Amino acid sequence: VLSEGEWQLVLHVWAKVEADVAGHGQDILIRLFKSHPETLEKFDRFKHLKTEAEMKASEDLKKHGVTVLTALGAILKKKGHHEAELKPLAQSHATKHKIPIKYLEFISEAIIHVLHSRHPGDFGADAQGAMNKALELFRKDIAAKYKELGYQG
Ligand code: HEM
Repeated sequence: VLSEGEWQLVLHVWAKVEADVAGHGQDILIRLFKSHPETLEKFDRFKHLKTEAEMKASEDLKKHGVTVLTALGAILKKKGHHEAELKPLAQSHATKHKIPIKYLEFISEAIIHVLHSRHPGDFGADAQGAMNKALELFRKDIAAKYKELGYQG
């Protein structure tokens, strides 16, 4: 479980992410798609995007960054008591979208990367470790739901 101090470091930098959810969402989805191209295949709606320039110019992809970051934000603010927020997400990413857990690791590493570039002063190693611990909790609670549904993997 994160400490209260750890949750504080997480929510403090998240409050900065919220000053521009759109730009963050963009960078994060683009970094995911460049680093792990197999991830982009899972979206019929973004599959036609071939370059970074194309991805940067797509209003829809930017609309979907907002969506994803808003969902994650609602979960972060619960500081671990995220049962009702996490249940729908896992059911859908397992049974409808077909997203292995590993990809959830990839997107985590992208989020950490982008938070670092954009918020150095608020994202030292101590905030880094705290954010990692939160995104592990996330992915740990999701995996247990996947396992329930028979999709562990
Ligand atoms: C922080 C982690 C992530 C969050 C919070 C997140 C959030 C969401 C939300 C809120 C939706 C729309 C509601 C729904 O369909 O359940 C969604 C849709 C989707 N997600 Fe994720 N997601 C995450 C990770 C991923 C990853 C890593 C992949 C693929 C590698 C992925 C693939 C999908 C697909 C294919 C859809 C449907 C998109 C569309 O066609 O409109 N998601 N996600």
